[PDB]
Amino acid sequence: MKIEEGKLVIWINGDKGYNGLAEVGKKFEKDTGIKVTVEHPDKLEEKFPQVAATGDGPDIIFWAHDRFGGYAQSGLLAEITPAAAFQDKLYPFTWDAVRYNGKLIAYPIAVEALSLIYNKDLLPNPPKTWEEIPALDKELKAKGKSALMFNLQEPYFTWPLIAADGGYAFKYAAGKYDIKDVGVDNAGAKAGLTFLVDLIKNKHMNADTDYSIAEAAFNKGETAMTINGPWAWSNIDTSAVNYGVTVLPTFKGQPSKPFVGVLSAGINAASPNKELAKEFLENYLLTDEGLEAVNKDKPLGAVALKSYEEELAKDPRIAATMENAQKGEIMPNIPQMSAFWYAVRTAVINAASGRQTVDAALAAAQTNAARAAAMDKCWFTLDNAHYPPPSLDSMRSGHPISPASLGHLIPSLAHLDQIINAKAIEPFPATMDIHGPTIIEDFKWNVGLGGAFSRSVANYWEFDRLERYIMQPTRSYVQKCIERDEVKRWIAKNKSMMMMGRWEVYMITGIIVARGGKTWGTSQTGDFVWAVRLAKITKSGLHSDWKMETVFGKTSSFRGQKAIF
Ligand SMILES: OC[C@H]1O[C@H](O[C@H]2[C@H](O)[C@@H](O)[C@@H](O)O[C@@H]2CO)[C@H](O)[C@@H](O)[C@@H]1O
Repeated sequence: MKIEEGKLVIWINGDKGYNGLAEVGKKFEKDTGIKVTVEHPDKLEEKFPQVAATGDGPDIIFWAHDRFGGYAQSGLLAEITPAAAFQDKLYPFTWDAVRYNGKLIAYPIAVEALSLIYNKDLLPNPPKTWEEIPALDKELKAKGKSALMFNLQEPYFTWPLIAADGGYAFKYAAGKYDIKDVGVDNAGAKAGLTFLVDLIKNKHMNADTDYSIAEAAFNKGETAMTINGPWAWSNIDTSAVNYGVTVLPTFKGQPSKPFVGVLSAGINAASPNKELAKEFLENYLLTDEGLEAVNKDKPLGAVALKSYEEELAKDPRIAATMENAQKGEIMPNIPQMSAFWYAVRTAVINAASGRQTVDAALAAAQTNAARAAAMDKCWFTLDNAHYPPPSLDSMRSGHPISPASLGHLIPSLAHLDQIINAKAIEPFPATMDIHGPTIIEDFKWNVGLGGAFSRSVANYWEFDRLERYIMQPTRSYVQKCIERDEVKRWIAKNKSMMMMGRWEVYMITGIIVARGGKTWGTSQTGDFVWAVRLAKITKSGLHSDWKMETVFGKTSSFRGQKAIF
């Protein structure tokens, strides 16, 4: 489904209640006429940043909150603006889970955590410790069953055992997550992963077990236990298994520490239906009846809406979910969490199969997570210049004064003195929002932009803040830009035959303003555009429609500047 004004496209993982969500979308369509298309594509948490950059993703994306901070860093999420009356309807804990740089960047839906699900008929008294599971599996293999089966392919399900005796992702200190203090290869994490590998080495579990294998085995009554969240309860209801939901087993006397996720709905920063999305999420989904329809499809856990949460609070399965959640930790939403998960996923798979030892798997995972890096760089400093920032009022004016303002078309970064569309910027359509000012760095005079800024600005200490203004050009907006007389005449100045039917232009699609308040004076202490983001618009020939992409890494020219961040 293609995103378009007048419709809503929603992405939600295939294990959630997407049919119940679609029913809420049908009611929204009945009242308003706005069609709501719900989809559950594979690997949506990885597809979203790619398709959202191209402006061809969903209007609303559902996922656990850990991914949304990385989306917010890239500016892919619209800041949600709920009234105080609506914020009072949701628990403050859930609002805190969807906060990035102080701003709310998603609507919290429900708190979810892993629990131990056991067959009350096969196992009337579940084991309280991980250590007693081998002996239990031996007795259950004698009766034609197995003790425990759960998804060994995703680190989300193995992590509670890994973190039980001291494993952790990123240490929280000084009010921040220290991305250089990873606890993936410490003694606690080694003991946890070793116990898991020993369970496989002793044939108590198979390292190839995934989500489908474990769900089918438990719902058929072939294994006495599994580990899963509330979304899986309804499938067990359909089966003939009298099941229970209780605490995860302890390890070395310590409780298993599941990573607590908060299912959240973010709004695409490039969506042209932000008001429709806000209306659907606030007035239809985040209601007793919208959440009821979703929860009846696939249970959500402890929902964020206080009214429906109080209604479901008597459910003992929710109480077990809350107990495991209290014994665990909330997931960080820092952008490095994606690298953390990939590293731990590789480590568990390589240790469970025997490809690597536990020490070698976790050591490589520690390095890859702390070396998250790979932050594809698209920001170029404006060297040998001090361009004052454009006022937010003038950015939509069609003729901003500063050369470094959004919408300006330049031959190259080295030719910011040659604005092609100077004072003739094609009007931004009402769908193209300018996202900003976004505080990306609070200066208080390694990690952060302080090093790049201090190395680039002689009077760096005289500025306290960096503010980002981002826009995303649409195909139709660029088509109107390249059809204006200023661009047509600039293209027509070509004299070469090798460039006939060929062109390239750069559009300023992002600015980062330094806010304050060799010998330099008062002019250098004033605000200025420190960095810019560019989109390269190119037509390669007659039979090729023009393409556009954000300039990453470096620019292609003589003295091609390198992207600092
Ligand atoms: O396994 C790594 C994975 O863990 C979490 O994803 C969970 C998700 O939160 C649950 O709702 C459920 O769908 O299981 C998933 C694991 O398969 C993280 O949210 C995710 O970012 C991470 O990749």
